[PDB]
Order: sequence, then C-alpha cells, then structure tokens
Amino acid sequence: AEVGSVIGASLFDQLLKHRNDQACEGKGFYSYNAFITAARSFAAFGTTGDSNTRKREVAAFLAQTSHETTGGAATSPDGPYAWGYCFVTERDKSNRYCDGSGPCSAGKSYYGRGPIQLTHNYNYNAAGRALGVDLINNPDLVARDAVVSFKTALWFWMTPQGNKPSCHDVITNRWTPSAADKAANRVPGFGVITNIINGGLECGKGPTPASGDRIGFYKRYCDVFGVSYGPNLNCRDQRPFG
Repeated sequence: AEVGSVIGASLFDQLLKHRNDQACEGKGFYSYNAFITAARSFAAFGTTGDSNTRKREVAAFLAQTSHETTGGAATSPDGPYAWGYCFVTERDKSNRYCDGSGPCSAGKSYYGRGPIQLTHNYNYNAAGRALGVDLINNPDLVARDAVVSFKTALWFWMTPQGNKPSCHDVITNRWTPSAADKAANRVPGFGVITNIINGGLECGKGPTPASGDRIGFYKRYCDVFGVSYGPNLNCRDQRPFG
C-alpha cells in the first residue's frame, strides 16, 4: 500500500546510519519524512509485486543512490556500506553540464545533486517538468528542498528513457529483454540497473570498484530485509546500452 510498510523510520536510520555525520553534507537533509513524502508522488515504488519484491525494490533503490552519494571506504566505521547518503552535491562544481542546445539558465550549474546525483540541463529540464517545479531556473532546489531531492531520484528510478527500461520495471520483473539485450547479457537483475545508471563507465569490461560498491550496498540492504538478491547482480559482462 505505501513504502513505509516496507521500511519504517528506525530501519531507514539503521541502513543510512552515518548520513548525518559531521563529515557528511546533509546535516539532516535526507530525512525519512522527506523520503516517504516524495515516495507518495510515485505510488508504485516499493508497493509493486510480492512482499520481498517490494523489499528488494527499496533495497535496490537505496543501494544505487547510496553509491551515488557514498562517503564510505573500506576502513569506514561499520564498513563502506553504512555510509550511503553522505553527499548532496557533486564534489567537482566546475562543469555546468549544459548541452548548449536545451535551456541553460544564466549563472546556474547542472552538476550532480540529490540521491541519484541528477546531472545535465536536459535531465533537470525533464525532471522538473515531470515534478511541476522549475529546476532549470533553480537547479539548486535539488540540494535544498529534501522532498524535491528525493522526487528527482524517484523520477529517475521510475521513468524509462529510450531503449532503457525504468529501473523500477527491472527490479519488479516487468521488463522483457530484447534479442540484442539478451546477446549483450542484459538480463533482469541489479546488474542491468547499474548498466542503466552508469553502464558507459561501469559495465562490459569486467569488475569495477564502483559497480562492486553498488552490489555491496545492495547485499547489505537485502540482508537486513531478509530477502534474496535475485539473479544477475553484476554488469561485468554486459555490453553498455546502445
């Protein structure tokens, strides 16, 4: 019925144990209330399929976003997979990521913000349009309004793009790979969700530390939820889309 039935406030804080560490950027930003309020705008998220598919979707979403925003390393307290949600903004702020063809508001930058590290004027444009907020003229809203921030990540998670299924359709088992997908080893599982998010840099050339970090988060979260991981966790041998 609602995502909170899968993940309560206590469990949210257990998984994202260190997000409000002094070393982290949020200083409260990524609240459970912002998360569940944002999730209400995407009713199917964490409420689709059986009870373990729902747990699995929340774990997959939180694992991917955790990697995007991780403050974790091998020697971190509680390990690398307890440091999700440490960052709100891209460390490098020198690139505006304007494509020169879509709208690009004077003095604004479209570097990574929020749980999925939303990047590029074209994505701020599309996300804002879907959410009913002007993220082209105020992209910083993604770093300042926590509900908006989680909404951009959920928007990304729930929305297909081109030949890419939505991450949602993958983790809920509603995606049937094409023949070319199958030849590329793009079969349903957490691995193809990594591929969707950053396959150009992370997939098709064997193990990478970044995809390994995504998987580490995911297995930790699944273990807490008491759910199996599902098949096809890695994208080592998946051709990037395209």
